[PDB]
Amino acid sequence: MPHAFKPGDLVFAKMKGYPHWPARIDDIADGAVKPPPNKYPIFFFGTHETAFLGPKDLFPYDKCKDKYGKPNKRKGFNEGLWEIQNNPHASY
Repeated sequence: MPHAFKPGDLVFAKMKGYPHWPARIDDIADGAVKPPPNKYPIFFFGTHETAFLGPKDLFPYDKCKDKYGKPNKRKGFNEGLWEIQNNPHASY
């Protein structure tokens, strides 16, 4: 049975106007800005940007990669596909 999301979990994250995007739950470094309540820091592969999202916009990467893990014309998406598959926990 599923657990709550935790840092390091791999997802597709959905933002308005963007396709479901390869991303990870980030950790929060000591002394760094914390997310709002019930939000997670979402690191988007490829663009390397961070947004604060709730679980309603987070889809498990392994379950959904057949549906969402296809190349996309949007800037950074295909680099992001490489990152989530080949080095998803690296320092970016």
